[PDB]
Amino acid sequence: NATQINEELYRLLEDTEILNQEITEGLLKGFEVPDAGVAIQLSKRDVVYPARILIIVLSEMWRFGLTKQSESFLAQVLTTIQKVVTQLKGNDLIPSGVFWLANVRELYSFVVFALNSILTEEMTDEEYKEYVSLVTELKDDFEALSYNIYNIWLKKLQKQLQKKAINAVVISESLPGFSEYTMDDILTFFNSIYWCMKSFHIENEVFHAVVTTLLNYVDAICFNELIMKRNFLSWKRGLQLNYNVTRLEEWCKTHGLTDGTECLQHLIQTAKLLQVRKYTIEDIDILRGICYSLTPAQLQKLISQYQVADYESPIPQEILRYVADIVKKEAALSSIFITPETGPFTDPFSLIKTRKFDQVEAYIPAWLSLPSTKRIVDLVAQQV
Ligand SMILES: [Cl-]
Repeated sequence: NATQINEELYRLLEDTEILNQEITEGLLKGFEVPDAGVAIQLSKRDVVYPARILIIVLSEMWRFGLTKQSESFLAQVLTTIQKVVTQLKGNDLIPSGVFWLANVRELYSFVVFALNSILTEEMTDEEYKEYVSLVTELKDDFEALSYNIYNIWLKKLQKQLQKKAINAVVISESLPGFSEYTMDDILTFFNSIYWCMKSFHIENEVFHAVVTTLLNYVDAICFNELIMKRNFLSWKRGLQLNYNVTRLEEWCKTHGLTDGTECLQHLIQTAKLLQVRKYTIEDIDILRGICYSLTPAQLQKLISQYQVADYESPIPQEILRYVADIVKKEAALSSIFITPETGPFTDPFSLIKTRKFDQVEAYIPAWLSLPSTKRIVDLVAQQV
């Protein structure tokens, strides 16, 4: 009976005390991410199950005109999701962050869809006014949420790289003995971003933005460490740096990026500088063309700090003064560090068309224990 289903639905939805607690503590804070990787085939419903559940609840509240209940519910949802992303850390950081990006994108896409449906197809006409106004604000709130959690997450990713990439790129020996975190750890990290985004059906533009931002970041912070080191830069260190950096560049090539080489140019060009001949004037003129991303002052620091090995010819004084003169020259034509980009960053989701919404069957997973929420979804499902 439609009326009995409607009455029961109505009482479930007006009882926001019980419902908000279920949603915020059980569904949102209690989220479980599905597995990601090469042999994994996830349906979209396994990835965005929290968003789809929220969408069912939300729309039922609107259908019954529980506009005040929806506002209460939504404020809790917005706060909780942002809070959840703020608390992400450790091994879970990449999959949980991508998970929440997917879900907030699904929510935002729904609201965009609902707003267009309201304006196009659709009890006081002044209540309708307040309604359009509510959904419009909700669209802005989810846009802000997406931006916020994208930036919160991306900053946490940068810090994990500040922690690992410097040791892996600059310090760890690709050739042990030649001269904690290794390039393998760095590759694992970027692979995890790749496979979580792939498996969780994330739009490729977003993958491009995230990884380009992080590669530029690795480039800046590792370069800055390298250029301060005064008893370290040498041919051997250059060969090892080459092997570390090339591995990251080759990963970029097989994982959809064509601009990875451009993001790593300061590291790549430093490795070259550390390896090529630095003995004649022409050597230096050639080196300048190879190192087109390095300033003369940077060339000078790197060259003047270069450490010759036993049986290796010293860099001649003639060449050191040539370089110093190129620096004093270009100075007379009016930092050595690269400023790391720390944001905030444009939300790459905001640049692409939203998910066109096809109405999907009411579904709520099995490990969940959400009595009211599950009854709502079951009752909605019965009306179909
Ligand atoms: Cl992973």
